[PDB]
Amino acid sequence: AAAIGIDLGTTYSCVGVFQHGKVEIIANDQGNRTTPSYVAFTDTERLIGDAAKNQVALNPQNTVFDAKRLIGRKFGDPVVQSDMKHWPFQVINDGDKPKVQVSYKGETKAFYPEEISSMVLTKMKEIAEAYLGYPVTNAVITVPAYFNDSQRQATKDAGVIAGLNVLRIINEPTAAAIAYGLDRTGKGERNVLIFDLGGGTFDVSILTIDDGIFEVKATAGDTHLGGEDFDNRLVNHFVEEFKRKHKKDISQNKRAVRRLRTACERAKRTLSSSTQASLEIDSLFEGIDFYTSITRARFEELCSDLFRSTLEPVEKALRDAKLDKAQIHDLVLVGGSTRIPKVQKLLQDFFNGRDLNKSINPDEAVAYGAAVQAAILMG
Ligand SMILES: [Cl-]
Ligand SMILES: [Mg+2]
Ligand SMILES: [Mg+2]
Ligand code: NA
Repeated sequence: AAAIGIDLGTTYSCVGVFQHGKVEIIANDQGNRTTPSYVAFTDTERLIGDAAKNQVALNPQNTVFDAKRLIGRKFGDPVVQSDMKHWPFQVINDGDKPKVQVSYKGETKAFYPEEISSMVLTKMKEIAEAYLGYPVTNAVITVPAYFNDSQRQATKDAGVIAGLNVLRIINEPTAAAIAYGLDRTGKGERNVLIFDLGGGTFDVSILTIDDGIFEVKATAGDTHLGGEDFDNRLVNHFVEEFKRKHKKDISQNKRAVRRLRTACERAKRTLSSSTQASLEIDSLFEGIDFYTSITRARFEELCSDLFRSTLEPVEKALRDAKLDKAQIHDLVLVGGSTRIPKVQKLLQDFFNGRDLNKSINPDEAVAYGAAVQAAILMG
């Protein structure tokens, strides 16, 4: 039995397995190689993954996401106090530990963050088992390099709840470096910068690698900058466009806004490979359909400050690591938003034309590395 590698991500998760001499990133039942980190509770069912995200506009108070922002934290942590203000589900305090409180089968129930993440992990484990054809019992699970002992412990506990023996909790930028084989280097220090622009967070890490030993030299970023912020710029643009065209403001209709948001995420993805995207929503508001388009250049304008902002954490990490640009051996892209051509241009330009390691789909690199490491640990 192979062990699996799981990237338990803030917004999406991904699972890989090393077998027959290579990594398989595993597609779920819908054919998607990443799965939303969402769990929903209804009057009759518990939904996880695509099925949960697919009904988030219908059921916002009982559809849980962003559990990774709570996991391992005390209730009175200022992060928890701040983040809770912008979620539609309830967070409660049980002995200075946060729980998420929902309605399920008609009864109010509350769950620790590690229970919610265990449900996502169970989904990822079941995606792997369906592909492998046998039960999986061993996994490597990744976490951000900044996670503390409690956050690591809670993630490990999520895995155990899901039925996994957690071989190791490893850092996300480490896993991304392992995916590209950068752990194989011999004696002599190499400096690797991981530029990880995810759905909800932006992490820059500088690692040294010397004869397969990793050290974290610097971390920088913004825990509230990610692809969803670019989607939000598109949403606001289209709310204004709908207003100008129909003389109706859709912005306080939470369902309309959530549905436009999901369509802007699709459009954003399309714009990484095409120079325009068509956006066509049935019955967006008061039975009015919204068919329009946006160009890549217009999208870039709408996001220009946010894209530029990704370079200051690179500068800060370099300062903290006491390195010049020229001393970085490898640049590794992680996170779906690193597919955006303007973001690649900004980073490569800042590095004076250096190559970017970008051949592994950047949504999958962390899982890919976790899978390699899980197989090493097995063996
Ligand atoms: Cl699935
Ligand atoms: Mg990630
Ligand atoms: Mg993220
Ligand atoms: Na993060």
